[PDB]
Amino acid sequence: HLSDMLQQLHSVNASKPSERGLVRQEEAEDPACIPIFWVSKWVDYSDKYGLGYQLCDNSVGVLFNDSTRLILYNDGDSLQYIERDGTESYLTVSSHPNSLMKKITLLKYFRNYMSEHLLKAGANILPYLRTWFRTRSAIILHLSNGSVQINFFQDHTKLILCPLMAAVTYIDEKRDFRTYRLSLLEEYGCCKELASRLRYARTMVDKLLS
Repeated sequence: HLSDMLQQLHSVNASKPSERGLVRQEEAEDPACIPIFWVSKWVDYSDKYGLGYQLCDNSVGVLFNDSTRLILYNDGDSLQYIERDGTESYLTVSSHPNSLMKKITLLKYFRNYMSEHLLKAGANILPYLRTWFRTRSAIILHLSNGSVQINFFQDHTKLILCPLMAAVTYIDEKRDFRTYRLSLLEEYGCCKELASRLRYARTMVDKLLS
């Protein structure tokens, strides 16, 4: 799916969407292609523990430095644990093996920290975190359902990309959002703000693939 997203982005960017005779970005709108999941909060504590995050449904997860994952569902009790070989186990906070006490405790500190301190992205609008990285300008987040999310640090703008729907959602600096079909962006173009971000997205997807 990541390879497909790369080809999709490429086809849009090669068409030079901001250089079209009359760019008609509005023709590519498709509000029904809104993603089901995105990362609404995150904390990178990868020097010690890993990357904690909240999804837009209020679930929380941690990708630990040992490459295991623990996810707490929006119900506040259901847990899913994913080992390094991908093996999944299903337990509850209210009755869980003693062996996960430390990881559940850490997830709890992340959960409390995000709740007390951080703002919910897309609050006006189950996969797990497969990988992520940070550049100087952005954090790149790749979810297990193939979604790729890129949050820009300098202006709080974000892209959520889905190669299965071949769509992109853009959250601008006023937190307005709009979802576009990539094939329609290829046809009708888009303004410089989006075009620029999609060129960067392509470069990040290349990085995810390396």
